[PDB]
Amino acid sequence: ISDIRKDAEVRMDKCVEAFKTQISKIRTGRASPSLLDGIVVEYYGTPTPLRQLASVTVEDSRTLKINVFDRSMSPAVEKAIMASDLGLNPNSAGSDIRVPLPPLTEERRKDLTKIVRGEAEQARVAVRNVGRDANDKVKALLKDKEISEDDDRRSQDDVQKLTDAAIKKIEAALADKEAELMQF
Repeated sequence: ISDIRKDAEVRMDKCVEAFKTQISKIRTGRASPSLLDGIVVEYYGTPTPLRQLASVTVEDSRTLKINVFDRSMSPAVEKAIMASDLGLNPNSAGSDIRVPLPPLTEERRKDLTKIVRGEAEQARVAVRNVGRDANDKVKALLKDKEISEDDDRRSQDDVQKLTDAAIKKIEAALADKEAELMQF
């Protein structure tokens, strides 16, 4: 009911956000600083996130810029970026690292579009499964006595709404990602 529903909404939300996070790891044709969010570099023997040693910004619509705090940490940062994508050929001068985004081919756009559409369906299925389990919990209460057949039917509706609402956020994120792929 109340708790169950909220629990379902919070869980569905976690899935929607999980979809957007994995969608941001896909490199497109436009400079997107959020793509290097997962980069990690060994700092004094400790695995450290990129954001803690440098600053990723946009200098061009097709080029990224990574300013490393510790200049000595430049080679490692540039190496950690190359080891994560064979398509990235950066260029450093001092504490800066220029990272141009290679324009996608029509075949790559298609290939990348399929992958995003696949993660979306998986994200959509996760949201339904979250709703399905919330319903199974309510059905259990109805099987007892606490809940009437009216409460249960209402819960199913509310849960159905939560699913459609979350699935909408996934289709919107998907659509946006698709647009970026075909546009550049």
